[PDB]
Amino acid sequence: VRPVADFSPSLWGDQFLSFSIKNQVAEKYAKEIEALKEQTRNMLLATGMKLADTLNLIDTIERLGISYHFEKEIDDILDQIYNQNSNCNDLCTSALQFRLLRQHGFNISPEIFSKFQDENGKFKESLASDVLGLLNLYEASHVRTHADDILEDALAFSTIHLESAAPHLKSPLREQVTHALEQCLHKGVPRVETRFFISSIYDKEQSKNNVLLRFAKLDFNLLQMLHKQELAQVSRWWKDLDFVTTLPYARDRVVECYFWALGVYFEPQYSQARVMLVKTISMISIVDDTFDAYGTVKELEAYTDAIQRWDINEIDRLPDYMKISYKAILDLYKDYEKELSSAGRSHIVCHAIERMKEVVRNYNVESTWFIEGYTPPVSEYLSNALATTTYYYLATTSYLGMKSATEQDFEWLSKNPKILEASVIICRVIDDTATYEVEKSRGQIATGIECCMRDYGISTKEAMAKFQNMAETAWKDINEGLLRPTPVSTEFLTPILNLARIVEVTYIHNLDGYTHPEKVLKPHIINLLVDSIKI
Ligand SMILES: CC(C)=CCC/C(C)=C/CC/C(C)=C(/F)COP(=O)(O)OP(=O)(O)O
Ligand SMILES: [Mg+2]
Ligand SMILES: [Mg+2]
Ligand SMILES: [Mg+2]
Repeated sequence: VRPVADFSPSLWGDQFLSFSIKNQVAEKYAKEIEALKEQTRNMLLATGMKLADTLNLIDTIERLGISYHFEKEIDDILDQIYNQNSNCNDLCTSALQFRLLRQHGFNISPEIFSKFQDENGKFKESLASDVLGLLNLYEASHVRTHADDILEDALAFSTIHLESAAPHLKSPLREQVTHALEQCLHKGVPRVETRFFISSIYDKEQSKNNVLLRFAKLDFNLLQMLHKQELAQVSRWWKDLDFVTTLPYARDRVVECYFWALGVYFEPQYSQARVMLVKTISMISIVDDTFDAYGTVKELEAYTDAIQRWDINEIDRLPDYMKISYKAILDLYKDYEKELSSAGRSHIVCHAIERMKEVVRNYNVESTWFIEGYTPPVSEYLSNALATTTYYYLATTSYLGMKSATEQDFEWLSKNPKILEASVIICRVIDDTATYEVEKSRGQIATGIECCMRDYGISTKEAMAKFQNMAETAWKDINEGLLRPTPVSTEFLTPILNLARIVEVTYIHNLDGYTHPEKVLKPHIINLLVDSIKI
């Protein structure tokens, strides 16, 4: 016998199965974008700009999702700002300067916020009537590190007053503030925040810059075309496998998986990386379902071993259905090796593989704990549950398609650097807070919050609160890990960051976790992969 198949079909159908680029439009957009690209550049390279105007300019270009065209110009400008470390005396500009620098690795001192606090060390209540200042302080409070205790109350301060003033603010500011209170910029998925900013805010700004707005809308729509091609290509791939019929117990969420990959990196140069990444997320999805929604203690034990040995010869050692899965997994990695041959980078594929073996080992342990009704101590729980988030694995995977990834980068990653650990913790801890009830009602007493309660002898509330501070501490670690000098180039840190951002966005709703599939993601998928921004 097997467990009752619940998982419902993909509410997407074949919307993405086939998409044909309109080359006429693509070139038209590309061609004009090129022009707008140079106009914008000259805006950045312009001399005699005030500090406030330069920062607002960088900020706007970043929120518009077009800053990836000016990585160097923006860096040079911020570098120069960091060194001359001149002091503007208004909250708004100081909080912005602080955020932009810190997000870019410049360890600017949080001492810049001293002039805004009293002797006691708390923010001057007299700032409560400066909305723009409160807003930028709010966004800034989210990039603090363990050494920014000066900003310990910045979040509660800016929050309370922003909530209070919001109802009477003019649009789009009102919407910008309300949105920020629901999702800070630093911890949001880049494409999602860019889509919202472009069409809900900047397109309605009275003072909007038309060149920047047009540039932003065209670029976003153009990249979307690329994304739709990829998702189409990946959708055909998923169809050929046909697990929907061979492995009926498995969920069909390739679209949701693509969204995840898109959140890791959206730039066109990462097109190959994205395709490779989504294929892996989809594949490891089957394995998860197989472990906790179908396979028996005995089959899983054999599956785990087959994965560790990793050789087709083991396929016969597995039951018929696990053969479909297993065979598909091996071929996938064989495809990766073939894709990287061109650039002679097939030798890194093994790193992703050892990470998958790790995920499978821990899944198996997870079920063994389930079967025995074992409720481990938090430490033992995390030693296993961290890897089952698959984050070490996805992070490793995201490097595969990155042309610039070197063995050194993978070596650094293999040691579980602090920035990656933090990202993993955030996923684990946020998931456990969101999926406690459900898993608890299925006998999964080896669930995070559970272990925490028994371990510490505290209520479900104190346990979730404990987990929140872990997520909080973890975010501080991520922010610290982005400060220069970085152990690897920032290009390889951003994906870890983005993985954590995906977490915050997929479980924004702890009030139910909200059926991850449909709810939560559906809106974003429609906004990033279905509807183009109306010009
Ligand atoms: C933190 C964890 C482990 C999962 C939720 C967040 C993540 C990283 C999702 C992507 C990994 C995949 C493809 C799953 F199927 C994950 O499986 P499940 O979301 O249906 O749920 P459980 O494995 O926690 O039972
Ligand atoms: Mg599982
Ligand atoms: Mg599951
Ligand atoms: Mg859980």
